[PDB]
Amino acid sequence: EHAEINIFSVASGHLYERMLNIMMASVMHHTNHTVKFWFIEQFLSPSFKDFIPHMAAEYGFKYEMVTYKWPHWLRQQKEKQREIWGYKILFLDVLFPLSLDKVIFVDADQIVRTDMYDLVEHPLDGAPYGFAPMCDSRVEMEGYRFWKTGYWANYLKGKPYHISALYVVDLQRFRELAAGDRLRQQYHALSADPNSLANLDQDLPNHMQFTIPIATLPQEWLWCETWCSDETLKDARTIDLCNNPMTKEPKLDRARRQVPEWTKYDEEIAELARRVRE
Ligand SMILES: *[C@@H]1O[C@H](CO)[C@@H](O[C@@H]2O[C@H](CO)[C@@H](O)[C@H](O)[C@H]2NC(C)=O)[C@H](O)[C@H]1NC(C)=O
Ligand SMILES: [Ca+2]
Repeated sequence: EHAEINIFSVASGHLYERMLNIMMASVMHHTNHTVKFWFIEQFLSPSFKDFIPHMAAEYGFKYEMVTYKWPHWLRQQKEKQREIWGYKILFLDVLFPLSLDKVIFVDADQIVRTDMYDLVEHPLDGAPYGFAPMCDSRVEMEGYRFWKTGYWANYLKGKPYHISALYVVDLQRFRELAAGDRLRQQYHALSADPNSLANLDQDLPNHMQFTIPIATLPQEWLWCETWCSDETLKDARTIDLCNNPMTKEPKLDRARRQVPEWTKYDEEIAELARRVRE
């Protein structure tokens, strides 16, 4: 459709819905371009869906709910987490109208600190999608970078192992290449082995990057404390909260501690909620 910036996300649970409102507020506080948010409807709570028109009127954004049913032929995922990961990567060509030329996935737990139109304008050199690589800058976490040894090191041949927390999809090129049909057919064949695609949303594009190119985004597009150094935080365009296998610190504790403006957005959205309620 007509918005300059089009973002979709997936959220399941009260905690992720609370963070999704914060992510949306952070996008609008950093851009003057028109924005439309797209929601994978079936995982959201009724209260979240009822509150979105109030967020839209307060922050000045458009929105649309997409309800796409998992195709009968396509191998299902019994685990809700894996089903949600399937919705991130398997249906990019069918979730959005043919008129939409580009969409960006932003994780529900992200904090945006840049004008997202800079990602819309980032050149992809013919790639149907662009992902940031996993950071190598936090050196003390090298033992946990599973992609630097074993299966992935041999498979990648020096190519980056990309994180799936943020990605830009040129829907025109994605369509042109039949990337959706190709990703669903590879997923269907690979998923017959239950050990394959452990990190479904991330492993599938990384696996297919020799035939479905990935434009490797600048590292500054995605900063996560687990893999990225403190020194590179000042250059981060977006901040992602991702699992830390070494510390196992809780999600809300990480959010409040890392990002000074997280509490500001959280309190601002709670103030908007009290204003609408009364
Ligand atoms: C959105 O538009 C406003 C208003 O034009 C911009 O405000 C300017 O902000 C800079 C600092 O960032 C100030 O030095 C200017 O004096 C402001 N101008 C006015 C007229 O208020 C704002 O920067 C814009 N934001 C984005 C992300 O484009
Ligand atoms: Ca995340």
